[PDB]
Formats: sequence, C-alpha cells, structure tokens
Amino acid sequence: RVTLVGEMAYNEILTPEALSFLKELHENFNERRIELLQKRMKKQQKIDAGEFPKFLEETKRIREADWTIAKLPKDLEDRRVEITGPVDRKMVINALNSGAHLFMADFEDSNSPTWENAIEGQINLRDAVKGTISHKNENGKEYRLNSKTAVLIVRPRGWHLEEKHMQVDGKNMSGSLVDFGLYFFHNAKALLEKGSGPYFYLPKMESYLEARLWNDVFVFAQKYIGIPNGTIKATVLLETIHASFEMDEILYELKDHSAGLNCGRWDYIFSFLKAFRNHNEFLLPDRAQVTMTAPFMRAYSLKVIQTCHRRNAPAIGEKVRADKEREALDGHDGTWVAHPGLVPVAMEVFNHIMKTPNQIFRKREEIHVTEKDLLEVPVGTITEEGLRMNISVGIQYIASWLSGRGAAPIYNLMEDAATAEISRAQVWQWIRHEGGKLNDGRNITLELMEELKEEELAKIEREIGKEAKKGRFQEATTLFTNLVRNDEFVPFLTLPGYEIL
Ligand SMILES: [Mg+2]
Ligand SMILES: [Mg+2]
Repeated sequence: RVTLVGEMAYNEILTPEALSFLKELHENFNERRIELLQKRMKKQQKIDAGEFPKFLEETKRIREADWTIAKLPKDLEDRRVEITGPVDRKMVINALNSGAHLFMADFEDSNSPTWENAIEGQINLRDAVKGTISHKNENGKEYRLNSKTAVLIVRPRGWHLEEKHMQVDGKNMSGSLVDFGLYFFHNAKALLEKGSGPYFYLPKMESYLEARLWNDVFVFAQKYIGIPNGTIKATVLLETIHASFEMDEILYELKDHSAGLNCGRWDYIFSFLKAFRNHNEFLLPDRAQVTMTAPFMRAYSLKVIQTCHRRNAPAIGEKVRADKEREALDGHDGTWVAHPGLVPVAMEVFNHIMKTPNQIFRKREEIHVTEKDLLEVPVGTITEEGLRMNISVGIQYIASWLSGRGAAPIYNLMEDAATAEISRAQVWQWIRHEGGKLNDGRNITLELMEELKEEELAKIEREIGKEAKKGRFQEATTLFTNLVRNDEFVPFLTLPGYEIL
C-alpha cells in the first residue's frame, strides 16, 4: 500500500498510472539500494583499517576485454558544452536556451529537495518536453523555449536520499527512483518521437554494483513501457574516490545504456576527504589550491579520458579559460558551466581546440595512471581566508538550501550542495588535525572556528540585511556547527538537512 503524504496540477504528474509504476520500482529495487548503502559502511571499516581502494583482481577480465559501449544517439555525439541548473521553471528555460549542447536538469545537488520542488520540477520538465513551458514576469514578459534547445538530461537524487513524502508500506521511496521514474514515465515516449531519448546523469556512485542497480532499473523501465532495451542513455558522474578504481567496471555494468563519464571537482575532493577522514596524512590545503592540475586530480581526469575513449564513450570535464583549454588539450569531449553567461567562454575554447564533434579517437595511450597516482595527497597551505570562506559559504549555502534554493549565487559563484560539503568537510578536518593550523601558525581550534564564525555571520548580515534573517540563517548556522563539531562525520549534510528542511 502506497501513501502520498505531501501537500498538493500535481495530480497530473502523480496519476494512478505513474504511481503504479513508482510502486513497482520501489518493490523491485529499493531493498537493493538499501543493501548497497550498507555495503558502503562495511567498505568504510575496511578503509579505516588501512585497506585502500584498488584495481579489483576479480574484474580483471572486464578490463582486458575489448568491448565498447553501445552506439550513442546522434544528439549525444557532440557535447562540447553542457550547462547544469535546477528544475526551477525559469532556470530550465534559460539553460535550455543557453546555446549549450546539453542541459543537465538537476533534481540533485543544485536542487533543494522540497516536495514542491520535486513535483513542480517534473511539471516543468514535462512542459519543457511538450514545448508549453513558460515563465511569466509581473512586467508581462513570458520566457519560452527556442525551437531547438540544448538536449535534456536529468540528474536524480543519489542513492542515499529518500523521498519522505511517498511511502510504500510505511517505507520512504527512493529519491533516485522517484526523480528518474516520473521523468521517464511521463517523457520517454515523447522524447523518442522528437528524435531524442530518456537521458540521465547518474550521481555519487561508489561501486560498480551501484552501476548495475541503475542498469537493472533501466531494463525494467523500458520493458514496463515497452520500448527497446538500450534506449535509455546515462552519463555517470565519476565523482567519488571509490569510483576512480572502478571506472571501467561502471561503464561495463551500464554498457548498453551508457553515454560515458563526467569529472568533477568538489564532490570528488569531498569524497576523498570523507573516505580518508581517519587517515592522519590525508590533510588537505585550502580547497581553492586543490585544482585540476593537483597530481591526484590530474591522474583522475586522465584516467577518465583514457577509460572512456577506450570504450568509445565521451569523457566530459583567464584561469577559467586556461582550465577549459587544459581539458580540451587533455582530451575531454566537452565541459560544464553552471550559468548561461559562461557558455560563450566554454564554447570558444572547445570550438578552437575541438573542431571534431568529439575526440573519442584520442586514446591517451602514452599515459599510465597507477593506484598511488590516484591517492596522492595534495600539498598547499591552509589560510585564514580559506577558513573564513569555508565557514561563510557553508552557512550561506545551507541557508539558501533550507529556503528552497539549492542553486546559490555566492560571491558570484553558482554554488550547489557539493560546495557546502567540501566547505563543512574541510572545517571538520582542520579543527581536528594536529596539522590543522593557519598559514600564520594559529591553531585551528573550536574556539577560533567559533570566533571566525561570529565575524563571518556579522559580515553576512551586513551584505544581506537583517530581514534577509528570514533566510533560515539561525538553522543553517546550527546545522553547519553540528556538522563540524560532531566527531562521527555525517556522510552528506543533506541527510540531517532533509529532516529539518
Ligand atoms: Mg556532483
Ligand atoms: Mg587511519
């Protein structure tokens, strides 16, 4: 028995037919999802005991074999620029019209997972696929879609999140299955008719078994609505240290439904810190100093490019321009932006270096990335500014998120949950580490964190105003403080955040 708990046009997405499909998703796959999350806890015990991720002996055959992913649709051949944004009505239109080749419509990191956002998200995407989506201004303006838009790709919540507003026999539904299920149900056939398809961005996976789970979901889904296997195309965000040792295996489990991999910065550095948080030598510098040229991040990107291109799949990626230029020269088939205005920038670099639709033919045969290359701790300094930035951005981001805005322009960077995660994670680590000391020599202590926290909160109230306040800063501050003070390390701030959201 299915219970719908949230307040309620929502009837049009939550139809008995759509819900019957979600119920079957749940009965088939939720328990496996929970099992895999339990396997993560077990793996953490092994890592804590000194057993690092490794290239698995058990899957050597997959790695030696000469298979490739299934053939990509034409609209996934050239992915030079992708833009990311939440499933907010106005942002969906701006992103689709941005000139990006693809738009990753986000239910995950840049989306605050309110019930309203989760279902309005689906309404908005349904209207976008139909062409009826519009955003009305009070001044009369009403934005609509170009007749040719960026290709739509959806990112659902990761496997650790639940949708507490629908239950099956009292057990919360998987956020992943809900976000994927409703978009698939309502749009797969229309997407096919316009010559595209149901495409996904799969986040935060830690194991190929988690890739298998997605694959099994796709198989069931296609069968359920009666379209052929191999029609769903999913790009995997290769964004956890665990996954860097299972890239090939991950593509393999998904091979009939694969559109390759994508590299990140913050979720990946977060993952690295979280996994090795009990290892004393894995102390990190200011996150700003941990750039894509840091040796372990370089090894990561190159291994993604080499693995993807080997399986005939895409590998998606002033200082911004140097950065994109490095990605193109290295062999990435495309790159990401989080704002409409930065498309031209990204577009220019890739149009100059990558005149071919992609560069999957670049095998990067000459490089060899070892396990040690992947694990090498980055060296730099920890700085008063970096510590103030971590505190300020963490709190402002969490206030924004509790206020229902998961895409937060802070110090004009478009920030998402991964920014806040690395922010809280660094402060948590620096307070604790014996080496957790500012550049000037000051010990990073609870007292200093607290005193710096007060000053930043004074500064925020000055930039934003007393009334803004209504932005749930009290709660954001409390949560951030609990996150950095708790010795246990909550796996994701959205876990406690979801409870109080
Ligand atoms: Mg991410
Ligand atoms: Mg240790």
